[PDB]
Amino acid sequence: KKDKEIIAEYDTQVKEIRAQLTEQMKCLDQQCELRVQLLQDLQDFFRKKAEIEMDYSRNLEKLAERFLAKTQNVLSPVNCWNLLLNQVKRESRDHTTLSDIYLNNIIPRFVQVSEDSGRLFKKSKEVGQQLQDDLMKVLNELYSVMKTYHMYNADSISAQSKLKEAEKQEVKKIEKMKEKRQAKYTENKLKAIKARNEYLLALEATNASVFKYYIHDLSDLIDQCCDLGYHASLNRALRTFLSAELNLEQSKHEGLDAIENAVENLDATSDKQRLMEMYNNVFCPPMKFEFQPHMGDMASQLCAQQPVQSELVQRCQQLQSRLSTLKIENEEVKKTMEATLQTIQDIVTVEDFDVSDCFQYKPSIAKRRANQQETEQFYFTKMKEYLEGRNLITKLQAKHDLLQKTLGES
Amino acid sequence: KKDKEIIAEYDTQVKEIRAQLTEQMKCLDQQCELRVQLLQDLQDFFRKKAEIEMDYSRNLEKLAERFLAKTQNVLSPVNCWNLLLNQVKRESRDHTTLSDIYLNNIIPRFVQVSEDSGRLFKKSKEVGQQLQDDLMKVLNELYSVMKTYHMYNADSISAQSKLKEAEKQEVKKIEKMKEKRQAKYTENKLKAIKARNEYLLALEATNASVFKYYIHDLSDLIDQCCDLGYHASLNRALRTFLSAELNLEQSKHEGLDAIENAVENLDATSDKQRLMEMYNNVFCPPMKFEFQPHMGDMASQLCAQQPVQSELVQRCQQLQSRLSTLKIENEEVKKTMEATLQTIQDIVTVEDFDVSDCFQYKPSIAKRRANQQETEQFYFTKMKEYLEGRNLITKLQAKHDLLQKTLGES
Repeated sequence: KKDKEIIAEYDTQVKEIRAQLTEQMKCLDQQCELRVQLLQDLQDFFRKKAEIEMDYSRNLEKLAERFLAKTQNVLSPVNCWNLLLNQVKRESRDHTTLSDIYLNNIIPRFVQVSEDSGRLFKKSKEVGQQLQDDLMKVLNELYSVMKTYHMYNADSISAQSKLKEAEKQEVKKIEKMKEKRQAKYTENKLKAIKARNEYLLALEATNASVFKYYIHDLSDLIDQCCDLGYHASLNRALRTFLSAELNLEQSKHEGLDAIENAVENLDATSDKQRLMEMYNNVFCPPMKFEFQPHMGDMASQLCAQQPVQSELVQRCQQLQSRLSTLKIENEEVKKTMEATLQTIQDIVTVEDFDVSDCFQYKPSIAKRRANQQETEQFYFTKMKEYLEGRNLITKLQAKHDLLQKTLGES
Repeated sequence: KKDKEIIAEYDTQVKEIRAQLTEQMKCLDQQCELRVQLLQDLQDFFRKKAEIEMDYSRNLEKLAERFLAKTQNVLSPVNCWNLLLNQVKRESRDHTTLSDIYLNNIIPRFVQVSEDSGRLFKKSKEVGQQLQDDLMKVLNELYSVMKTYHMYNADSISAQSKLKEAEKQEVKKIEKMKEKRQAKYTENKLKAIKARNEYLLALEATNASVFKYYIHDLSDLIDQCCDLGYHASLNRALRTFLSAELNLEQSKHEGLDAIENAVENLDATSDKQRLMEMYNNVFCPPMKFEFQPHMGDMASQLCAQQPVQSELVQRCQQLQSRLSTLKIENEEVKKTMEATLQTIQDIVTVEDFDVSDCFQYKPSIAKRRANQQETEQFYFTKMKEYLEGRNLITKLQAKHDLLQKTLGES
């Protein structure tokens, strides 16, 4: 194994590490450029998004303002409508708020983490550079130390060969010449030892220097970015996003809950009561018509004297025969009416409102609607009958009862 | 109390009711126009809103698509970014869905309830009309019945006055003339009774007819709108709104939860590990430098023979004096470093993310940021010191330890 061959193997191992150290600097540089591109993207994204939310908000504000400008007791369906407009006005405010946060809060942070990543990469490239220059020293320091040993070993091999002949040539003066060869060898074999020890100690230093870079110093260099507050500053910026999103959610929920309440109080009878107590001079029953005596009449009740008692009994009895027969027919019409009205209520209260299938990634309607229209049509027929019937029954029952009180039965 | 005076009081009471009945028809007509105006508003509102959501959705779709088009192991911060783009793409889909529902579902219902309200008001005006015509009959029927009584009472007063004189004039034929006056009075006082009884019975009918309108028929007429499915059809339409809003809420929540997860796994060390195991040919430690024997050298360890043992002990002892003093200085620099790094971490992990005050209806930042920059600056000074120190300690400890193993101590 030759001098120049030993030195070439080591030259290669050193060119390998010199190569590798450059790659690590490229890779560390590429990773910074990725960090900086991402904070640029995050800026662009939140800038656009601010704009998007602001437009949305403005359309919403005009949508409410258009219907609020189209303007005592409030009827249930108007109250839903009012709260449906307040919900819109409120979502508008919220999305403006989300715009102010993207612009005055979230983006400033991305700008800052950008400037910092740049600054702190210069400071890290400097540390990277220092650490690589110091590994390059130690590696090049070994070349010379190897040479010195290689040299003082060539001397200690050459002087032990010439001493092989300084004894083989052994009349008195030849001994004087060969004892200076032993004074040269015991000088040169010491030189070899002293140089070999410096090399064994040089290897110890080289290997230790290499290992602390590769195992410890590299690793600490790579984390240096995220360790100084990259991840932690991201984390705050994103949670500001999530914060803002959660408050919108909550604000929206409070709004829609006021709508659900008002829908649940959709109530016809309360609305009726409120209609009547608004306009009382319109729905208030009049004073009943009183008997109005002519020429100062003395009596003012039914007179069932003679011979009229027999006619009044005839009348009363004939009213009662009709009343009994008419009421039974009327109650039959009333039954149909109510059963028909019921059928309508079952069509109009179908639970068809839940639309969750639509977020999940028939023409027979017209046939049913014709049937509905025909049912309503028939309902009103029977109502008009019912009412025509009830109106006679009302006057006959009235007359009959005045007679019955007056005459009796048996 | 006169004939024409009794008839005028009743005429008035009847003009009062005739008036009132007209008002009720106006009020019922006005209420329909309000129903129809509201379903027009609700149509206009949900038509516009569909448009608004569709625009918003389109801006959102392009916002994501712009960054997804800007495109092995994914580093924590990119993963947040990817999920932040998916959240946007998903809100876009959802708002399109909400547009389809407003247009293909909610508005069709309002259109239908509109057509129905119109149809069923014609049918109700007809019932209103019937009921008012029948109350008008009964009221006018009483005029004549009052007159008939008023008449046959004028006859029964006049024939009882002329019988006062038919007895006061009472020689034989005058009795024959006055007994036909008693035959006229007992005919006319019967006529009065028969007419008065028809009037007392007419009042009974009138009052009963009036009361069933005012108390029962009016009330049932006013509800007739909301009873046939107005409120119930509103209710379904609004709950379709609330349904759709709840699924958006839910879909959005699932999205933002994937962001919160990815923010919570922002992790520098995992990212480091993933960086290194991507590019292993770059971070892998090299083969340690071996002792390379020259000319086939026999020994290959430290030679601590004579006289070199005394020099090697001198060296070892002097390395150890420096090592002890340098390490203690280095550990001091290390301490400052770490305490300075800690200070940085406390600045970068301030919990400032919660923005709820902003949905609720300082310039000293630059001073703190200068202080941060100066701390980072000082951190890196001490690091460069620390490292310069550690690099000598590494080679001295290496050499020393090879000596110590070889020689001993005592």
